[PDB]
Amino acid sequence: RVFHQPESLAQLEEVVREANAKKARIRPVGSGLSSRAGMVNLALMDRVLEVDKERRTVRVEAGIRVQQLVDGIKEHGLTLQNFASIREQQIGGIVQVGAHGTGARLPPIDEQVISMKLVTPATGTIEVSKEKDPELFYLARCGLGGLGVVAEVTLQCVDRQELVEHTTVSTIQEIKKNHKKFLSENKHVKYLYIPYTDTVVVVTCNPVSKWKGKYTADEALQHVRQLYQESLQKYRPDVKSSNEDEPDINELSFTELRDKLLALDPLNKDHVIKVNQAEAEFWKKSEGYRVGWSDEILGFDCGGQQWVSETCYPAGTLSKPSMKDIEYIEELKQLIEKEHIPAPAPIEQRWTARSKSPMSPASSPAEDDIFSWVGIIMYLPTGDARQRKEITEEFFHYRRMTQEWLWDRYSAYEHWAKIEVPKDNEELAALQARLRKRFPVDAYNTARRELDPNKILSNNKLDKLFP
Repeated sequence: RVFHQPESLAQLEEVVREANAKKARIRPVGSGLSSRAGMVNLALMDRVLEVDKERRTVRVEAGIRVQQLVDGIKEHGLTLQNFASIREQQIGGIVQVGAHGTGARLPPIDEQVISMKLVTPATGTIEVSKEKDPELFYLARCGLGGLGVVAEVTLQCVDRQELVEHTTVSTIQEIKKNHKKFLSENKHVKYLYIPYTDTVVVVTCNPVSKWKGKYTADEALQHVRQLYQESLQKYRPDVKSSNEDEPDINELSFTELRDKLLALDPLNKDHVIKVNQAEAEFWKKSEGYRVGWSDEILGFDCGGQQWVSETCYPAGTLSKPSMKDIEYIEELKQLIEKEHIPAPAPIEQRWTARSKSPMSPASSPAEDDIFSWVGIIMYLPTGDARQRKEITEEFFHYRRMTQEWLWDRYSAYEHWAKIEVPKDNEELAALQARLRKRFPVDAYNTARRELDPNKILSNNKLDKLFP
């Protein structure tokens, strides 16, 4: 068991060079897709190197966390273009898996990278950009951590702006009439779908005007707090001798209440339907506006454990949306109800512009191509490993239904951070051929063999995805 924690680029280079001579194996921690290999952690390479206010760019070591980056460039009037799930991830790993936010004209995070430093086992450290080995630059931007350890990145930033977040409820039929307007006139937009109900939550975010500038929160949580009591008295009849066998349920957020509610019987579709109908009623009483800075409006703060499958599929152009992003959801909600899947809320739908990284699920040679990202979810309660196993079993069946009935039809490919390798060799061979028809696997494996001949930077997952 060897552990490495280099504090600088020079120490990381020494680690990789030392492991290449001994032909040993190293495993970067948070640098790509998730043993005898030595662990190399980049958490100490976390400093902002350069901040160009005039070009609105920042150069950072790749081990820095998103929140640390935002707080660093905040003093210079700059912020990040988009934010993915969790500000707790290192920037190098976020880019290497092609993470994304939402916004039909905003591209994924890997497209925000102007250049980077690649520490390769064979050729040392190389600097790549659109003018320095651009073929390798675009391949390695969303390189899944296989072409080398990303040590530094230069990011294109934008001005720090206050944003207005608007939350409304609607329906699929009303959304289909305003979809083209919704995607084109809003900087950020996402739809939150609630299985077994017709309620759709629409969230938009736009910069505040530098000129211009219903139900109480307790009123909206009332029916959720009492449905929990009716469930806490129905499923566990030997509990709730008072409200004192559990901390005060008031001052719990809706997200924490939903987690408590589902945990009482998460695999019963009848109970999940009741929870989802309570959620739809909560959002109906939660329309309104919020104002914050882009990082605190688009960032996510302390959720929980959950299974998520997110896929990326083309949705046409802003000038001519194919409307297949909505039709995918219509068929998905149909499958859930046909198969009685106990699917909780929300099914999250987001959009991005294209990426020029060929390994990105949103890659396209057409600059105006837009992509829809849809995530299905099931929540995992902390506690009994037995119930966590049965929820996991139900989730992989839930995921497999979308995979076998939807993905090939909509040209959908899974987010690299969420991709799961199948155990059956029949499904595994099909996945390898499918990825080979969408991404340049041959060019990818060729660069891997050249930059790492001794296979020091190799995962079981990468070797299974791209044989």
